[PDB]
Amino acid sequence: MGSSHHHHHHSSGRENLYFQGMTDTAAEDVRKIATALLKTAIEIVSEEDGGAHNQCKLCGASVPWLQTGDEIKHADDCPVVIAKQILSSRPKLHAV
Amino acid sequence: MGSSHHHHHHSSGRENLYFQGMTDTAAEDVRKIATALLKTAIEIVSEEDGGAHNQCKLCGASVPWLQTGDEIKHADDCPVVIAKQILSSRPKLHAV
Repeated sequence: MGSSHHHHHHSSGRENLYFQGMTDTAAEDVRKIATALLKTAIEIVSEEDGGAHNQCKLCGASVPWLQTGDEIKHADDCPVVIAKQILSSRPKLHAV
Repeated sequence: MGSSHHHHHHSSGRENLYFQGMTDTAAEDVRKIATALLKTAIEIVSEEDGGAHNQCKLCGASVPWLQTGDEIKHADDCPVVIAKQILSSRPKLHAV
């Protein structure tokens, strides 16, 4: 029993909602593509003088490239930011 | 004598669920992310053994630099497949 202790979908079915079941399974795939943002989508745009700027290709992230970079600042007018918040919220298991 | 004057599509009352406006906007919000993460995360690779190629970040989609955009295959192992499914949501490509 148990099954899900280190698996990415045992099998499941299809033809129900947009994200397979979506009532539960939606979060897994959504955060996966959202993580791709940090994977390679985020990078520095080159300067004209001789340097760069730390910017998301929209507004999902932006800050002086040599400033922290850990909690990179977000402009919430961009749909890229919601993705960050989704994966930060995550499915919560409340137990003591 | 006349037809419409005010936009009654002003109804702003989406449920406060997991995926923000999870009822119909659920598909919208995620598609926003999928659309942005695709368009702004494509690197054009210049090859000395070939030429300039249009290749998406995770290699999940590749198209001639002439850019057709619509007709592009899918790397089945790459999470690009689900991203496409989300941002498209339209009956296209059977891909056997």
